[PDB]
Amino acid sequence: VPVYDTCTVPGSFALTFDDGPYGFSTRLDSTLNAANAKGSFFINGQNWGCIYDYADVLLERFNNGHFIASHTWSHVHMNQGTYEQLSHQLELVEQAMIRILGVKPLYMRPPYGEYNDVVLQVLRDRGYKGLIMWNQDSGDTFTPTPSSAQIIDSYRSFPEKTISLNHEIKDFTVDQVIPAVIPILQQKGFSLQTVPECLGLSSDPADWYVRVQEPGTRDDSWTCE
Ligand SMILES: [Zn+2]
Repeated sequence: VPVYDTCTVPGSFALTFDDGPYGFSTRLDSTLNAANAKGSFFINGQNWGCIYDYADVLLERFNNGHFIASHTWSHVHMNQGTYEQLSHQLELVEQAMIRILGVKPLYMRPPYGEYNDVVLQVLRDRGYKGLIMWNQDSGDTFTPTPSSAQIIDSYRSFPEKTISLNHEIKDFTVDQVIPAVIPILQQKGFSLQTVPECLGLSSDPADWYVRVQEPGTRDDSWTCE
């Protein structure tokens, strides 16, 4: 399983978001969609909300050509887990995407950027095609936290082919940073692409997932409890 941290397509730029969806996601996606920009989303199952409660956002996101990938179920320190626990951690997210969207993800990003040989082996055994890291950090979860103005200014110097880490769970990222930096990056000639496209893999969204079955309808199984 390859590890990726930088784009390869010239002029490309990957805005990525961890820990979502969240109560600001419809706003974020509206902002991206209005600019024809595509985001990359590494979602949790049960961390800042139960993924099943975000089904409507996930569906809009999925059908609008944004990249959705796994961030584990419980946002675990993956280096402290056994093969079996990590497989369960991935499986539970797969199951939620199968029920809501009809598909399994083919990519993932480890929480805290922590991974080891056992993680890569589980990814390989479970059919994943890549582990996606990053090469620039917005800082939006640093503590103390940079101001929006400071984060926006850092984005003015991120070079082409950046894979940028952001977090959907920070209100100022959705409401201040991303509305300001989309024009900065697009106006200077960068193409705001998903991670798979920016890596020269496919730009067709269907290639980022495994079709499993038709999406389900909400029933009593759509729960993190
Ligand atoms: Zn995270």
